[PDB]
Amino acid sequence: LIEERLFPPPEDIVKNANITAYMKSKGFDDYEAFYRWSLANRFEFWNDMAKELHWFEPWKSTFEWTDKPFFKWFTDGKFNIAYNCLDRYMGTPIEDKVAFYWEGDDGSSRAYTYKEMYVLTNRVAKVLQNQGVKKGDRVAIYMPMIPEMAASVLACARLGAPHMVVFGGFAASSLRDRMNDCDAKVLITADGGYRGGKVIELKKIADEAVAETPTIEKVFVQRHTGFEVPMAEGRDVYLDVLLNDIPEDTVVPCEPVDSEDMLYILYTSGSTGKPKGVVHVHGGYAVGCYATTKFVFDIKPSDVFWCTADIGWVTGHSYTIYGPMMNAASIVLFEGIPTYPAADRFWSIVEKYKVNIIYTAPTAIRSLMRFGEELPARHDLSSLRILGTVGEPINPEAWMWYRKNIGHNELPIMDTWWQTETGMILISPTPILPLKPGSASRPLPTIEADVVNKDGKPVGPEHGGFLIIRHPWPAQMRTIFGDPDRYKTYWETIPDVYFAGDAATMDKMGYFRIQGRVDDVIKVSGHRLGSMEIESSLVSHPAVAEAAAIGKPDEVKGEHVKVFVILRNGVEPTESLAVELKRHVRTLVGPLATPDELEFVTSLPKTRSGKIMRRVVRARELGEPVG
Amino acid sequence: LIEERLFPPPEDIVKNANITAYMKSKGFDDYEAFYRWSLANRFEFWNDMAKELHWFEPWKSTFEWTDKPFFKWFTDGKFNIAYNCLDRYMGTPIEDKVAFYWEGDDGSSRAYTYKEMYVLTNRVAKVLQNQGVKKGDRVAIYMPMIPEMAASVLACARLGAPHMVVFGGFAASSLRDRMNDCDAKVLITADGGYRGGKVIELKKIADEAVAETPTIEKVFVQRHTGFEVPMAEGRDVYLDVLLNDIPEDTVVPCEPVDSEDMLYILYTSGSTGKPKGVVHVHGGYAVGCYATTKFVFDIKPSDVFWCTADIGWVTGHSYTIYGPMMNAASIVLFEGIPTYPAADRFWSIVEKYKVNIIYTAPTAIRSLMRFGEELPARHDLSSLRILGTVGEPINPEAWMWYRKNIGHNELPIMDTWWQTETGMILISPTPILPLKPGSASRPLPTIEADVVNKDGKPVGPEHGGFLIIRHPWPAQMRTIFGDPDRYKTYWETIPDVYFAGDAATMDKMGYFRIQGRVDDVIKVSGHRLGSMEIESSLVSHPAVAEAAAIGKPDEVKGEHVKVFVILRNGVEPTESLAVELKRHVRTLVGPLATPDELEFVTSLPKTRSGKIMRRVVRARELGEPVG
Amino acid sequence: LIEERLFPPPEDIVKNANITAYMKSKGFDDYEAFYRWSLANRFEFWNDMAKELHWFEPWKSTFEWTDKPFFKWFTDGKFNIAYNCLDRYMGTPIEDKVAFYWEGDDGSSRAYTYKEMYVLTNRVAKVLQNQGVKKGDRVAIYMPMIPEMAASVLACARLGAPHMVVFGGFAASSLRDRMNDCDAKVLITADGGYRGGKVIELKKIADEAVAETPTIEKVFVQRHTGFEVPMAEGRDVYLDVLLNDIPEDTVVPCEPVDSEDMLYILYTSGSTGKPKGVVHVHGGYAVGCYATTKFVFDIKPSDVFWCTADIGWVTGHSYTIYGPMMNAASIVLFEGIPTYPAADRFWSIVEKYKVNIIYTAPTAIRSLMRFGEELPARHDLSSLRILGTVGEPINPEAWMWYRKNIGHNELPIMDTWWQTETGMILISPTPILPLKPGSASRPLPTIEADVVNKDGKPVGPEHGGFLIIRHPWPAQMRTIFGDPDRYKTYWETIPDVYFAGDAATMDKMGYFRIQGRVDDVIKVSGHRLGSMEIESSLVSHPAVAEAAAIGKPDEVKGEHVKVFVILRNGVEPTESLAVELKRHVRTLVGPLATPDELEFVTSLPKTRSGKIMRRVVRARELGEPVG
Ligand SMILES: CC(=O)OP(=O)(O)OC[C@H]1O[C@@H](n2cnc3c(N)ncnc32)[C@H](O)[C@@H]1O
Ligand SMILES: CC(=O)OP(=O)(O)OC[C@H]1O[C@@H](n2cnc3c(N)ncnc32)[C@H](O)[C@@H]1O
Ligand SMILES: CC(=O)OP(=O)(O)OC[C@H]1O[C@@H](n2cnc3c(N)ncnc32)[C@H](O)[C@@H]1O
Ligand SMILES: [Mg+2]
Ligand SMILES: [Mg+2]
Ligand SMILES: [Mg+2]
Repeated sequence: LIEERLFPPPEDIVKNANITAYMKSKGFDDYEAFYRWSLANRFEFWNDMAKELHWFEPWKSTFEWTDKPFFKWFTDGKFNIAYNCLDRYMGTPIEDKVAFYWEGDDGSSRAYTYKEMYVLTNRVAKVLQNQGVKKGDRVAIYMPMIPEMAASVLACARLGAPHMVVFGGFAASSLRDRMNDCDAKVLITADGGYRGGKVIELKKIADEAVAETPTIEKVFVQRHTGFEVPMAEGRDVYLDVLLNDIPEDTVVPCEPVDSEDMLYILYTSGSTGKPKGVVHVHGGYAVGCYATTKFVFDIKPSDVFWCTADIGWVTGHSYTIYGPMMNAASIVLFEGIPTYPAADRFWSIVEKYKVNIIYTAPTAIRSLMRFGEELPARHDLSSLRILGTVGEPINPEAWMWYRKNIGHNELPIMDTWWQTETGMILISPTPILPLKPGSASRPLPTIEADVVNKDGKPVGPEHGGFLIIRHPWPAQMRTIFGDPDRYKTYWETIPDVYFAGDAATMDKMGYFRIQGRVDDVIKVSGHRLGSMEIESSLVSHPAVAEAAAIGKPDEVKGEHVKVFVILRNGVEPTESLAVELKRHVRTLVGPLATPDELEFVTSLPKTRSGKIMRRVVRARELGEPVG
Repeated sequence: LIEERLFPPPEDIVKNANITAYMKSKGFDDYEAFYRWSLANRFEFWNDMAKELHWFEPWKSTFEWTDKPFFKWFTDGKFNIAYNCLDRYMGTPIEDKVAFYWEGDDGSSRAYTYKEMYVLTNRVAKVLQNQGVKKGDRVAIYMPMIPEMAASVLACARLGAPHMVVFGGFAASSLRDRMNDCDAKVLITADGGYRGGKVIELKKIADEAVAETPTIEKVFVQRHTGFEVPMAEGRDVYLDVLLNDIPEDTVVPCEPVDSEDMLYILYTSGSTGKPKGVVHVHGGYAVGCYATTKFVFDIKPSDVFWCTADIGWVTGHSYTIYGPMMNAASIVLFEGIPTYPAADRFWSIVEKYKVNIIYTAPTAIRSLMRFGEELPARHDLSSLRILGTVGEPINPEAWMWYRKNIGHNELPIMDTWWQTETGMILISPTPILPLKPGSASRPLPTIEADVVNKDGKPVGPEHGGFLIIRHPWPAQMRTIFGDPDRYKTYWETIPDVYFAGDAATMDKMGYFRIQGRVDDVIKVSGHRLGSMEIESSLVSHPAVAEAAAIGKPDEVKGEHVKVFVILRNGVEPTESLAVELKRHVRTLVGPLATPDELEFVTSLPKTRSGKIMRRVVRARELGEPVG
Repeated sequence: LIEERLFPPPEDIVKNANITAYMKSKGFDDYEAFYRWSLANRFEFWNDMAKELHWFEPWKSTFEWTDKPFFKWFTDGKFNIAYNCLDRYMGTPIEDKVAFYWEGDDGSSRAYTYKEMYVLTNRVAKVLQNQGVKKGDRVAIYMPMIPEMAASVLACARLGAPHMVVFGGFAASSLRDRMNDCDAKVLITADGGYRGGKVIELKKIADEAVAETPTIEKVFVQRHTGFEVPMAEGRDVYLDVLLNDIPEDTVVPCEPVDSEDMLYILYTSGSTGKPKGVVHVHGGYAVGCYATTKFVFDIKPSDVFWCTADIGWVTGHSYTIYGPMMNAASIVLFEGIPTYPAADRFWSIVEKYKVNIIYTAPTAIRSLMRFGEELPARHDLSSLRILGTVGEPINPEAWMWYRKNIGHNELPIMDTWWQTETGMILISPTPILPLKPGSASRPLPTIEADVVNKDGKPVGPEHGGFLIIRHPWPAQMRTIFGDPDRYKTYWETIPDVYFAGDAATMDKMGYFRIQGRVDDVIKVSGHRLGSMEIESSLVSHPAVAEAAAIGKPDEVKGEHVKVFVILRNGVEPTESLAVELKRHVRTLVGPLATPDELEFVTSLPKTRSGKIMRRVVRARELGEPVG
């Protein structure tokens, strides 16, 4: 019933939207006709978008294959994404506009204008530059959500040194593996972070990792908690001590890099035992994050924007830092969690900063639904004009709860589908589309999405199949670091199209619904995990011979992990062992990837080539639906 | 599941039914074949029915168009419906049969034979006649459900003076508007009525209305409560004081009117800000109410019949007064409500009068379901042989509750579909049809119902569409008073067919299901309201600039009204204001039309011609289903 | 959702299964292809199976019609089923293997090897032989589930004297009617049995029955309770007193009977007022019970097998005694009920005997589900490797409960469809088939099952129809005792096929689902009852003129019986009368057939030939689904 209902947009949004203005300028009033034009005229569209940014040197060609399926956008353009986030606003009124509204776990707070971020980034860039960081060097970042995280990312960008951010919830093995895969040369971290009134010991974990990372030449430490932490002479140095000798008027000019020079690497979990470094580049990634931010979230000059995702994930890269800053938004940056000091924290933040756009995750919404409708009703949320969700299916009851309690039964919900590999939102409503609960809606301009069978034939309306995209888009990953074969499988699993690894349906009006992954990827509480990487993290333990990890449905977390463990012969299979195996995973990989359930078995299903048939494991537990 | 089950009729009803006997006399045993004959031979059918009543002069032609789409039945026949309800039973045994079993709110009671109603109607007709009432004059009636209401209606009928009954739950503006639209010359009312042990102040409300009704020359007041009420010298006079000088043997002969002379006007809420006076005429209306009563409720000489509807609505006109009296039934007339003194009141009444047929509303059933299965089980209900429901969809759980607790899992439920405009039941079971929960079943004889799209093409089994009727029937309204353009839209929205304004489905066996109105009509607790009339009743208030009224689903009431109100700039939008706006509506229009929910907004959706797009308002709140 | 899920078999069962080995030996690895071969080569299949047993003389022809639709299998073969259950294991290691693990109601217990059962059966055969029992004589058996029941059955078999077992829950009229229909010559019974710590007075009931059974020449009484019971001189004699004079080395050789000589009669309830004696014969019945037991339950040398059914029903004949003993299994025999002394009794038994295969009824599972997941978790059930259910639909929630709590989310559930008339399982999983909850899966080898309309046309995937079998199978009944016309209706209701009297569906993969009986059969708590036999048991009472019995859905019992009773005129219809009528049924027929609900009516629906239209009775109560 409820999923098949259409909700028309509120008053005043359609006539005023950014998408409407761009549509008009090309002669359209209807999204469907404009969309069809966008397929036939994709270069014109992306040229128009690219022209709204600053280029050091113009491009020759919008798009081209290099060695299919590798490609490029804005060939020979010289660019720096950091110039479009900072420098180009200097000497204009935007310099005094707030860029980041920082909000600490404990309720402390501080606002940073574009000018202040410009100055702070310049000075951090100088510190990195004096240590020997230069274009092409990888800079690892393991930080809590504080202004110096944002400044470190943009400082790397202005130097042309690709950043490699590791989410602060990962433990030492996870951190070590990511820095060794990409050969990071320096690490930027903090003494610690706060989550729910407790200290997270980032520096201690960083030590455990850096001891087994031979390329790390220096560790820079933000003094955030102020606790006494160990500091190796020579290697480890406090940022504030170095910044003391860097004047307030210091300028490091942006490095004019090629549009195809690396911006960052972000490790994502996949179908192998090792995470894959997705590589994004300055030019096309900037243009895509810019355009999607502008049209989906309808950014205007007076908007305060808040995306609740951590910067350690793609959503925080694209839609907390780069896309919003390129639209000159005022951006909320929050260090803490939804439930501390109490479960109305998000609604305090919205009221305090008069947030206009909130982009959050269903995991947060399902969490807060448990605490009742009274909590958000205690705050003034009338500043909100657009809501958004990302990362997983939002079930209809949560969508209704969101729209009712946070949106006063009026506000649109932008349910955005995309992935780390895609760089930008690809399938999503805009403010002009009528909404269906649980649907990501129609593709964005130029995005040629479809649902096909294993051979590439359209399955037609209302049938399930594989979600594919038929033509590159500017923000797509350009390679997987050190592993181009892994990149090619994305375009060569189904001939000539990009394979998302998601099941989907398209209904009679063209609205897409994403069912979930067709491979070994498991989403727990919003976080992407790989079955085979979890298995590895258990097989490392002396007690364990083999392991199979599956996802099981969970009301709060979406999925939880269960692992079937074969122990070495003779090992007594106890509750104490289960606790110990969970600790092993929690202290090496991190809490986010700790199994909730473990079961000890004496055999597992295997193909003849020795691989674990995970589908059979899951089917034995849960059954397999026919088709 | 449950809605798709077929329940065969009980023991002994099929062989004994009135419909079976009429079928046999034309050579049929199967309803489906008889029905098809009834379509090809509709004039024969209606002639047969008309011949069972008394005519002063016979008709020339069964049916004819005058100026299509106006038409007539029994042309040039001279008739009086009151003669078939009263006079023709005098000098026969039916004169001493009970006609009305009156039951007061407080449990007092009195039985009136056909002879006693004959005498009482004659005497009230004389009072009206001495005041100057004559054929064609409109007589307003605002009364509680007491015997003098029935006698006033039939007295008007015998004089040929169309009656205009205003339901006693309406307040002064509603009463004033109805009397001014039709230029009523006298008003018949009461000092007050009782509902749930409380006095309803009818005379006080009548004063407020009559002060702004310039055509009212006289107000006749029944002394029902006996409370001291104001009485303007000259205008207002007590009925009992006038009847004191009217002897017991007084006779006013029936006026032999044309079959097409006005019988009554009944204001119904529609798609405009003003209610519409549906005009019914003596001859075809009598014949239709007669035949439907006979076949659907299977009236026999020993039956006590009870329809729980108020006479202020069409159901009380057709199926409390005229149809039952023309079948010579003994009829229950109840002043009160289902829950006073306790929620077993209806079942006390059934047991007390050994009711054989009960025709009630789903609103009553849903109300009583709340109080448990114990209440009806405390009474002997074994006198019942037929149950009936009208006015709204009965959901399957309520149908089961009805059939189980009131019908001992045996009795048929006649789920009758019709409307004020149709005069008589059109789609309904008879005792010979197997029943489906929530289905109005097959059309009655001669009724050519179908489900079509906007152009008039059949949609075929199992698909939703517009319910239409293809050929007039005798009891249909002949016009809308003072507004023939409004009448014509009924036949010219879809070419050449009558458009009900209801959505419906027809299943594989021909059984119809009515989903609900496709226009701006809202049913609250059984009562028909118009969105645009509710809006008017708010816009009259100084605080309010504009309003949009929508229906929302409600478990007890079926729908409830919510109104979106735009206030004049500067008006503080408070809870006190909401209470005050509800009072404004309650004290002018009446409780039945008071909004349950009010929300203050600053804008509403409009077409370019300035009209309120109510569908968009509702869709924003509830969503719109696709199709 | 849940019913459409496929659950693949666990680890190690497919490669080791008996069915896999037989398949391989004919050149197959896939069940579907093997199944098709089994249809084209049914005689080869059944010859292969028959060769695994001992024959005194070989057969000439696998199958032939005699007078279609009567037929025979293994024509002219000389055989004795008891030789394949006992004698042929003597002088081999199987002689010292446990045959029966007997477990008393009170927790007492005793194990009997194949040798001990051989000796005990021989000695009981001698007692029967000395009394004058010989080939063709009918021996009635009314016993509790004790070792002497098993020995009495096999002793009859070795003498060639057909047994007629009457379930110990039946009362005297039921017992008398079964013995008079087949002219039983002796009765074997007990002083009493125990159920839930209470004595069931079998001997007292046997007296009431034998007084009206003129052919009974002798009653043999097992001393089980040891209570003082009446003993008529001449007729009634204690078994233990006779066995005292029968030496331990006594041998009665098996009678080499024709493959088509009667093995037993088992009365089953049908569509007439009298139960029907289904006749099974030694040869084909042995071969079918042998093969189905081997392949469905995958019996191996180390298996302990437990079927919870009473031997008084077909499931206990085929799958407690004959099929298991012919596979040389160790078999659990339990006297008691699931809930005494507590509702973990079944799980105590599994743990105590390390049961490997459990074959039980949904009635037991639905019963135990009421007591929570804690009870089975208190016992070690890890010995189980196969679960099974029979006799009625198992709803998905019960299937899940079974698989989760008893099967640790791994074990296959063999949902077996068959009937008394079929002798053996016909539609069922084997260990190699992926399972669907609530589905009986695919037909077993050579069984040509299909779903057809009333004329015999296939209805095709996903449509409901009549379940039929197209070609005989070895264990099918050969006749109905004294009533060959009743047998012929099974093959002549739908031309040329066997009509099961069940509705069914076949899905896209060929998996069958059995909805239920299309006739007047009612299953209550696993027990097959006939509407018309229940009616008879009420009409016998002086108060009652007529009766109609229907089945109504019941959460615990599956169905319960409600009876509509017409009383003689003048009889006061009271609660005391209802109690008395239930007692009448309980004390003559038995508790298993006592109505839960009785309603007194004054008329019932009848055809013109005077028969009760039960479908109309049920439809009036519950509705009839359309189709
Ligand atoms: C941005 C992000 O989440 O990136 P990433 O961590 O790489 O995960 C990507 C996978 O997330 C799932 N997913 C993302 N957005 C979704 C949405 N709106 N509706 C349903 N499923 C959604 C799919 O399964 C994707 O393939
Ligand atoms: C007699 C009366 O109610 O007249 P009225 O007040 O004019 O209302 C008429 C409207 O009522 C609804 N309606 C009436 N009977 C119904 C029924 N049996 N099943 C479902 N809906 C039913 C439809 O929506 C009609 O068009
Ligand atoms: C063995 C036995 O029960 O014999 P019997 O007492 O003669 O009853 C036979 C009737 O039982 C029902 N039935 C048996 N097994 C079933 C199963 N697995 N699924 C669904 N219904 C099943 C059908 O209705 C049969 O026709
Ligand atoms: Mg290991
Ligand atoms: Mg106003
Ligand atoms: Mg009798």
